[PDB]
Amino acid sequence: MKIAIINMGNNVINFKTVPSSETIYLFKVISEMGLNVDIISLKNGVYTKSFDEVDVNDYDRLIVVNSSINFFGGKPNLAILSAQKFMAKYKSKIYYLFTDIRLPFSQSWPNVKNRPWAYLYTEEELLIKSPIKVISQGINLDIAKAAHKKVDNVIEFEYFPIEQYKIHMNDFQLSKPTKKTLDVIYGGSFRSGQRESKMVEFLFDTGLNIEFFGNAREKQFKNPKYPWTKAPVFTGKIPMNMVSEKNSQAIAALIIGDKNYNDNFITLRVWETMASDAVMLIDEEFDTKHRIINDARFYVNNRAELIDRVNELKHSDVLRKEMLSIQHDILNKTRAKKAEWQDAFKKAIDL
DNA sequence: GATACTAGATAG
DNA sequence: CTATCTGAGTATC
Ligand SMILES: O=c1ccn([C@@H]2O[C@H](COP(=O)(O)OP(=O)(O)O)[C@@H](O)[C@H]2O)c(=O)[nH]1
Repeated sequence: MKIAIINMGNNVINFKTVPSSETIYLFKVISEMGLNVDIISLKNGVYTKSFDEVDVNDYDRLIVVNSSINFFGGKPNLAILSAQKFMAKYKSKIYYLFTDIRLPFSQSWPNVKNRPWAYLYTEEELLIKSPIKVISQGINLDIAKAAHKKVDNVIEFEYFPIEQYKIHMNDFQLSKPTKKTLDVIYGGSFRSGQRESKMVEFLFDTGLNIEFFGNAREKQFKNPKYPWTKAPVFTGKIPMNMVSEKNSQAIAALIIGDKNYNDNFITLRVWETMASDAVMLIDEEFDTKHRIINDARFYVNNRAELIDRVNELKHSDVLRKEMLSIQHDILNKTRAKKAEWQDAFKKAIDL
């Protein structure tokens, strides 16, 4: 049994980019299950073998981390072109890891064929004919199917909480008490404005000391429907392996999601925040039944409630420490079901 | 004539 | 909002 995992549209090297990081963590967690897996990317490297140096059909299973098909600058995107070229030659079922609602599987040929540099490729090279099974991080398979309505070779849909890989890694450990220099923190990208309303509501004009780290930029928030005057402090992106330690600099860390994530997706930040030294404050809309933690104190309905909850936490170390103890305990209860999670993943990829 | 990383705008 | 069209600014093993 030999498994290959690739990221469909991003180079994989280290933890400097989120797409590369996710691919490496998945490679790592699968390896820790006792499976023989290789990451195939553009070049040979510490964690990867090159697309041009292996035979895709030497693998019994081909796992593909989702990505968009974006030819930046209208120019060829080697990551996506090489990945689909690799996928097109595979003669078995492909397992598409659907971890981001914005990234459903799609064919690149229909996009490439109308490009001026189309002559560089052919339908035979890029058209993926293998059947695809979508492993949805979201429990709602109707949303997953709707996202893939345009493609016809996707024949299977199954839910699996992929993002738990963070807490099941062999070397996982909760964050220790950390010096507090921030009231609230949130790390991520602009996500093409798919979450602008929520970001503005909970992170802007709060009067609190807030930091927004990641690839998001102040200039990106310009939708006239979600006005603001004061912004949080935007800082640069950091390696994914350091996210919980970064979150730990704040009294609290925010949990929000895209509309289609509400009561559907559990995201990496839920675990990264839960494991940090920052109290997890969740947007009520994201988890209306409080399935994450059965304690209303961890939930906020709007900006005013977030402000009040944060001040309560700063005013009472006893309360803050109690809540951290609780979220840490809840996380451990899920970590206790590691074997169950590993087995379910194996079955998801027909093993 | 560097190279790597990262969808935004417009139409229907 | 979904389908379709257009195609660059910032950061650097
Ligand atoms: O500087 C940063 C900011 C974010 N992240 C990662 O990016 C994820 C968030 O991704 P995204 O912006 O797509 O938001 P989501 O939809 O996951 O909430 C976080 O959970 C981290 O794992 C990271 O590695 N570095």
